[PDB]
Amino acid sequence: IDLFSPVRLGRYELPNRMVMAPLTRNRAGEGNVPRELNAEYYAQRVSAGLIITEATQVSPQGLGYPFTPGIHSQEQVEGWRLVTKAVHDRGGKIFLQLWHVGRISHPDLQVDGALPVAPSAIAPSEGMAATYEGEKPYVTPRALETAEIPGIVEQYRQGAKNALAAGFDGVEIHSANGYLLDQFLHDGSNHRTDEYGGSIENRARLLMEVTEAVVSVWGADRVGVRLSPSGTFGSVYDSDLKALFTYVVDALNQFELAYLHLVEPTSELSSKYFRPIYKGTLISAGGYDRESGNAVLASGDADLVAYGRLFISNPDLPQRFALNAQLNPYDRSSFYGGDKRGYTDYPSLE
Ligand SMILES: Cc1cc2nc3c(=O)[nH]c(=O)nc-3n(C[C@H](O)[C@H](O)[C@H](O)COP(=O)(O)O)c2cc1C
Repeated sequence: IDLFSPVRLGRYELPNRMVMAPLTRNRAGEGNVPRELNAEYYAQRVSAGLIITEATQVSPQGLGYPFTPGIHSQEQVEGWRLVTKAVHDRGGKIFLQLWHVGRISHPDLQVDGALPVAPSAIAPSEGMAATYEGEKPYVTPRALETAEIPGIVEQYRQGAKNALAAGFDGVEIHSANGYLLDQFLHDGSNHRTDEYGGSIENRARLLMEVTEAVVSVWGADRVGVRLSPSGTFGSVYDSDLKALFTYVVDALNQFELAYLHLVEPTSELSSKYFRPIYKGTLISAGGYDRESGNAVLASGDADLVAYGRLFISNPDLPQRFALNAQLNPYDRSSFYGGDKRGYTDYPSLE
């Protein structure tokens, strides 16, 4: 098995084991609606065995950065249909990454200056909010009421139904990188004393409920979950990160989702640790190249290998890797925001 070998992923037969990782690009149109430029971009990358979209908010409440697309409105459904059609016209597979930023936002990004919501009224210790005006200090978020938790689950349920209507092949639940679900999981960011805080089971409960709701919409073989055991991004810490992720990964084996997507870490909490704990398909991401991607597949510790930055600058990464060709350099300055430049103008091979 290598990067070029076919693989089964839930209800699909993919032609290779290379995944385009989810990548926020901040290039949405009016009302956070995807646009023709975004469809071009994903279409250029269809040689990935599977594309995961940029994180996509399930509500205005759940947005935390400028110009990110949503999946809550009919207009957004119709914008994403541009993307699904473009990808499917070229025979590719695409899953939409369902997002809620939780506390990683700012009143200036919120309608009417509402506080961001979170498991607890605890600001991130580190970093700054990314507002339309520039960076600003985070404010303390508002703790969700217990009777608000159903509403959160419904945002994910409706966003999953909207993705389905838009023509995606599936969805990925973003439970990584210090966003709302991950803020629930960590006991440094979750100090609740209802059934969504306290024990590890309780801190994992919102993720389990969201996953159950999303599976009911799509079928489990069209649903993935992404987590970050060694992920501290978003000022998210926990006393026993291992045990916490050891039960969360063991609780996802009862949902039988298409895959579990892990951000790799040095911390023990790699795919080598989780392989005997998870019982499905594993996608591994973070810092891979061609050599290291083949290696992790050779080791048996992961089934697919996701690539982020190299997919930004190499739309035909799989062919470049096959032919041992040189890659285009990536320009970090145009990762987040802007126009076609550093987005759709990186060339495939001649
Ligand atoms: C510009 C950029 C945007 C990203 N946005 C997302 C996102 O929307 N959702 C997510 O789960 N991770 C996001 N990530 C993390 C990547 O999915 C991925 O794990 C990382 O890029 C893989 O490492 P690599 O770039 O070394 O391949 C982002 C990373 C970068 C550099």
